[PDB]
Amino acid sequence: MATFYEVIVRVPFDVEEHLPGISDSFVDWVTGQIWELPPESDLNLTLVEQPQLTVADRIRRVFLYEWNKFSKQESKFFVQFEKGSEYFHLHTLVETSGISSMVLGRYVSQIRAQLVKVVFQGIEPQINDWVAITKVKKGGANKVVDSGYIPAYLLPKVQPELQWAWTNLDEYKLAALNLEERKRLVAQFLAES
Amino acid sequence: MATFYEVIVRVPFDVEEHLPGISDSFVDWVTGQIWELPPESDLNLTLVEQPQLTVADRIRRVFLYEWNKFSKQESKFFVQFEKGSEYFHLHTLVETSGISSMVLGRYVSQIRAQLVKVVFQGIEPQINDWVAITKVKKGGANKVVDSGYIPAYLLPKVQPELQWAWTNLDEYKLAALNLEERKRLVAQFLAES
Amino acid sequence: MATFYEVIVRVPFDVEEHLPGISDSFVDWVTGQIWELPPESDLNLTLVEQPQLTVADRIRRVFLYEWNKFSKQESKFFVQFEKGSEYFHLHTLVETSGISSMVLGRYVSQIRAQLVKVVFQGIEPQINDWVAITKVKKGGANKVVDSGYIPAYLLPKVQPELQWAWTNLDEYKLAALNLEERKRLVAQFLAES
Amino acid sequence: MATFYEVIVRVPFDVEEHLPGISDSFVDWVTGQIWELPPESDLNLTLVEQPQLTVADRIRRVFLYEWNKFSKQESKFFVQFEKGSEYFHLHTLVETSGISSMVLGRYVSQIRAQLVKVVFQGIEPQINDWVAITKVKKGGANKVVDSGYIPAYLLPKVQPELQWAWTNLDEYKLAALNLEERKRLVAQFLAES
Amino acid sequence: MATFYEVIVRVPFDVEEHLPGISDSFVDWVTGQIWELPPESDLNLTLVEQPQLTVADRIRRVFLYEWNKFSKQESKFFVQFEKGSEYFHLHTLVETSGISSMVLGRYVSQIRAQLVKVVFQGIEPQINDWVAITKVKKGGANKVVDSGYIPAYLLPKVQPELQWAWTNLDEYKLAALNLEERKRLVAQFLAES
DNA sequence: CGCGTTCGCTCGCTCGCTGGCTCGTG
DNA sequence: CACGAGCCAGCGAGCGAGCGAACGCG
Repeated sequence: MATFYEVIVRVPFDVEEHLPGISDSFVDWVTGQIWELPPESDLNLTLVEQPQLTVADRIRRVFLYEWNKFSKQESKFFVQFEKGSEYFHLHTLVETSGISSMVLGRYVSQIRAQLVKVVFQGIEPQINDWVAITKVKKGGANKVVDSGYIPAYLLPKVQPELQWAWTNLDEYKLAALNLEERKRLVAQFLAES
Repeated sequence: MATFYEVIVRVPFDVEEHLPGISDSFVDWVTGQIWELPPESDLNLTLVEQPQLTVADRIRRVFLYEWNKFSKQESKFFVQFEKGSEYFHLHTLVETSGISSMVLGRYVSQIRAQLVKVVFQGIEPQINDWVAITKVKKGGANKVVDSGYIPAYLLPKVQPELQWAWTNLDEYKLAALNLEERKRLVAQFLAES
Repeated sequence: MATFYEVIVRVPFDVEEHLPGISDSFVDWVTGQIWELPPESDLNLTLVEQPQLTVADRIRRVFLYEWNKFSKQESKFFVQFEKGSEYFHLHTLVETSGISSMVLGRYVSQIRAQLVKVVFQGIEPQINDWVAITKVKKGGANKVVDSGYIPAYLLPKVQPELQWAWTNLDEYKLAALNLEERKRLVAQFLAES
Repeated sequence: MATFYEVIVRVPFDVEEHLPGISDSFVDWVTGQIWELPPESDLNLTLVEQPQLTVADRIRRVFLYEWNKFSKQESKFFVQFEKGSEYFHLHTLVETSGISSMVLGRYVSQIRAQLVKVVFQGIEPQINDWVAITKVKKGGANKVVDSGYIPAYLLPKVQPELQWAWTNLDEYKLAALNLEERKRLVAQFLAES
Repeated sequence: MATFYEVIVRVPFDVEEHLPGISDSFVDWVTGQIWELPPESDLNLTLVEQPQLTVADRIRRVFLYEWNKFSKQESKFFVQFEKGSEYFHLHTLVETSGISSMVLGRYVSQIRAQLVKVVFQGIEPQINDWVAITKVKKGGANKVVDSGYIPAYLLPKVQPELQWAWTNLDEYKLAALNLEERKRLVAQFLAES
């Protein structure tokens, strides 16, 4: 069946405070990117911090891209951009197929190095553990959950906490940016158990 | 010989008054469960609050199940559902075999938490001490009685006070739901003493 | 709100009687450190055992530093160096934020070991429980108090019992080394309750 | 001031009648121990049951030893070995300093258990209440007297009722084994009141 | 002094029940091995399940051998093959000398993996916990007893419960397969304590 | 005395740490 | 290749609810 690893990445929303030394082309880029809610959505765009989302998106892209290089395939995934009490963080779920838990982290450290070079122009974000692999516990091994995790902990999130979502997993392509669709699946899930 | 611990559980009846926040699936469940008196019984089914019994049963089940997980065995028992002045409460008698009096609670309480998650969908019953271990007194030890306790204090009970009973203890499998069989053993007991 | 843990450290005053084997560089260090009362103070510097205070401070510094490594933040605190019938002892109050009662102990332990290697050049102080966490009672939970604990039990102290104080908590920055400012807050406290 | 607790222990003087099961090494030990009266004494060593005294001494040693483990200090004391109408019994007076009135029991109970293991080789003396804490009354609270209690009730005792005594309390170190010294202080006491 | 760890191993004495998939060469091996009681023995060989003992021995050998690889020495030991109500199980005691309680399990496991490959030709015995280490208590450290444990709990055993014994520990080389030598040391032990 | 309140001791559960493998990269 | 970062099962001090004798006032 489908099993996934979870890698949480914090979004360094502030230029100088998080990325001291970054050029302007960066600050202009994050700005010169306007987000638009697709037809089937129903989210309040006013509650979607666009500047951050623009960064989180790039992150996600490079991540998945660089990841598929290892998995040697089109890894089914489900990214959810969240905004919490501390800071923004991308909840990413990729399918294990192709990456043995014994070597996941040797690869994430390859992607992390890449995010920096591409997204942040070789600048190390001054954020503590901005790319952490979800373990079963401290010193435990890579967690690994099944599809069920999405509607169980990810879907129930609602703005402003919820910001955006992505996913090539058909079963949730609509639940991505639609609080209604979600509420449905989220209910269904709590039922069949 | 056979020794038993006694754990009294108050069975909640008013979904709102006792379990505020509970969904509907629960209220529908307790309802969609009809009780029928087995052939050898002789009780007035009209005096058996089925809605509560439905809950008391589930409690009983999960309690025993979770309990055998500790006793590492098929613990002999005898549960009696009673209805009193204050509220309904399951008189449970499990054999000590395997549970030291010093660590009774830690396990008992491990169960309580379970009942909540399973039976009441993570909702803490607003009832004072709905799961109390019977103490020989104040600051006393966990009271532990022998088989004789059943016919001595449990069997004598008659409707409406008595609502139902369970037991894998052959010696009383018929006295469970039969006021006649009970009156017999109850008398016998009073005799051989 | 702000909640704090309390870690009492007995400061080993007598070099040879408490730290047998310690070099001279240590004894010289504690001596070559002259303390001076800040302008806003009003303490009798004559009653402030500088040699011990020099050590208590080092202790304090390392403690806090190492502590923030755990809390992953600038933990609000309030340390008060006291001198009693038995021996000097730093009353430390750090905010719980970050350290779950369960693990508090394995954290202070690492610190303790750190204090030895850094402050006492790996020499184990021959003092009974020189670093002890406050419990709400033998076998009880790690006592966690709120800001109020400070003016309630710490501020009322006056020389010679009081020796010094530290704190990044603005509300008491002046009460630290000012018996007058103290008496003020100490009074206000006893009133508003 | 100096306050004391009183624990009366019944020294098992009949190897078989009181300690059934004890080995021989014990009976040989008590025998191979000859008592001698120190220079300042004046007691008739002929009236001093050596065999019992040998056990009473061991008892007293272990008692005080184990006790100091609790009081965390050198507890001032005054043990008097007496011989009554029923049996020999050590009158022990230790200073409360360190042992609250709500826990004296649990601490003595531990000592008792220790005396058995060390002194009597895990053999429970068949003597009713051989280790009783002196109370104010039956059902009362743990009694506690001051230094005055020694010359008031303990010193007056004279052979054969008086067998021996001990005490790290200077004021009575001579009155211990000297009927003369005692009679003096005993006199002085009755006067200054 | 001599301290030992205790590793209990069951004995998968069933080709079709415990080792499904095993070849015949194995079943023929355990059979083509006839045990004989040494001269100094006195055991009833009729009560010695030879087929199991043949496996238990191989287990023991590989174990010890592999173990000395870690200990970097000739580890003093004492293995006792026992037959219980559930199944056969080798009581093994190896001297800690060289294996820090921290890596015990990590090593034993390497041994377990070796037993499988060598003794059972890569077939995982379908027995629950067939190679368990004994700990003081849950959450406690690995149990480490001294020489005395042998006569204290191991020697008393008598057929059919006792099946055999090994040991390079001179002091018990004879008590190994002699119920008489055992009874002596077993007695002596109970005395000198 | 009976009976309710202390409060030292018990002992399963938690969760960061140890330290021998594993396996891709330079 | 060997390293050496990432891995993680095994570990066990620390914890804190519970338990129950000891106690001692009404």
